Amino acid sequence: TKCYNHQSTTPETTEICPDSGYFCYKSSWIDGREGRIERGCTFTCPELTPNGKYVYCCRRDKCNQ
Amino acid sequence: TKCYNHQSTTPETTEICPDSGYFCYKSSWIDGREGRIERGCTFTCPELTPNGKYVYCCRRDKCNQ
Repeated sequence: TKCYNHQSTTPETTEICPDSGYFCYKSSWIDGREGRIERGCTFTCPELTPNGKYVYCCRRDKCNQ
Repeated sequence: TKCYNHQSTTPETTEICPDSGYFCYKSSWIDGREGRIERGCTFTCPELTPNGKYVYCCRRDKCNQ
């Protein structure tokens, strides 16, 4: 799998995941008042933290824009 | 928190979540060849299993259509 891995609204980048068990994720949260997004490869979908807005985990190449 | 809780393509239904540590999810997976969707309230974001297409966890009312 290939996934986006750029943070927030930084310029788009991709990474090729380490193995076939990986999928993509996109996680958005508020830190104090500041919205941020993390993107990348993972083999496990992250928990939605108390200040998290959403977590999206998806299997298909570049699904996590 | 009010989340959709209808399965797959059934008529929309909602539920009001029990406690404050609750958010909504939508989970899409394949059972054999058949696509299925589960929606509802949760306090933990579901794992994306090998047969899953995506998991989406979100906080806003009706965010998980």
